[PDB]
Amino acid sequence: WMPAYACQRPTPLTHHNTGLSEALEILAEAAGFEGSEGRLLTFCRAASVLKALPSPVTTLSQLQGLPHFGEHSSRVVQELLEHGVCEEVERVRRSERYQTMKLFTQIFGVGVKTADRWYREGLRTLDDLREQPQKLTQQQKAGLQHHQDLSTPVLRSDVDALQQVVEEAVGQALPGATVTLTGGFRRGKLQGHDVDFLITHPKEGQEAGLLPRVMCRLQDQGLILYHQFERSFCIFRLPQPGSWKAVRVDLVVAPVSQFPFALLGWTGSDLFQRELRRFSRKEKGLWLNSHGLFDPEQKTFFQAASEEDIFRHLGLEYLPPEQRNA
DNA sequence: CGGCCTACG
DNA sequence: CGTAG
DNA sequence: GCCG
Ligand SMILES: [Mn+2]
Ligand SMILES: [Mn+2]
Ligand SMILES: [Mn+2]
Ligand SMILES: [Mn+2]
Ligand SMILES: [Mn+2]
Ligand SMILES: [Mn+2]
Ligand SMILES: [Mn+2]
Ligand SMILES: [Mn+2]
Ligand SMILES: [Mn+2]
Ligand code: NA
Repeated sequence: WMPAYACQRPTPLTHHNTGLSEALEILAEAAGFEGSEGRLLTFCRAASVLKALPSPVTTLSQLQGLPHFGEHSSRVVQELLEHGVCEEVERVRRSERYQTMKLFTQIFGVGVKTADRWYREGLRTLDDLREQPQKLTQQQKAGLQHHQDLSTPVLRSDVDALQQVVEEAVGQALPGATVTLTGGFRRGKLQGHDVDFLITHPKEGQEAGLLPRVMCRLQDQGLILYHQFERSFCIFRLPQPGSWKAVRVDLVVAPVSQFPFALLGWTGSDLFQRELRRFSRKEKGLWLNSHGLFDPEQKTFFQAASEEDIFRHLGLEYLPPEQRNA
């Protein structure tokens, strides 16, 4: 009917229940801030079910039988339908705790546990953090230094410019190596928090050692403001007319044997991939990550040449990236 | 009861 | 701990 | 919070 796992149904980028899903996602985020990943996941799964529906929900009746809707999520929807507002959601969004945890966790290098410690210490603003720089890692220092730019949506023109300089550096580092745009932009998003790239080479093994060489070539062109291997979480100095802006870029290398798995994982959405890995293990007895798909009884890895091969093997109807917006 | 994705830096 | 989708 |  409505399948229970998000990887079993198409979720388009544009859907029909934004008001309801956004309210449930507030509660999910707040559950995360209080350290309950289980409640976070339920609220995100409920919100995702609404994104997959073909029409607006207008009456409580339409939730009957939907997976991940129980008493709490149904009451939130009921109050939004009846009153236009959910008291619990409004109390969360106006709370000092929620607003400060959101502010701090949005910083690159800061998660819930760090944000919660700072909150318990009385810190409330970005200026509070900057005044106490000894309590910051180098990663957090970079996230705070570039926070304004990193809060500006990344546009497609930015993606295209970044893809060009990444392709130039990759080609200088290793002839024949390829760059694939992944992440939300591959799912059709028009804006993003960052740009994700996946790099490989058609000859297994030639990509060994590639990422440090790419990073050196980008840094020699003055393109790198921060970096810290096979995954590089960077901040680039992106030229703009007369100036520049900082942009988060993730660069990932995989051998071609792993490419379909890495492409699938890095294309998301986050919830889609968590649900796909859960489905794989719990329903099919196979272990999925961005490196492979492992049968733990035969002790063998599935050889995939495409994302479609992975969906088949898991017994799932193929979904293109633009239907993975769970 | 107890799981909730599964990696790398 | 942080990062990722 | 929901569900296997
Ligand atoms: Mn539609
Ligand atoms: Mn409740
Ligand atoms: Mn009422
Ligand atoms: Mn991204
Ligand atoms: Mn690896
Ligand atoms: Mn990214
Ligand atoms: Mn329990
Ligand atoms: Mn993400
Ligand atoms: Mn509980
Ligand atoms: Na963060």
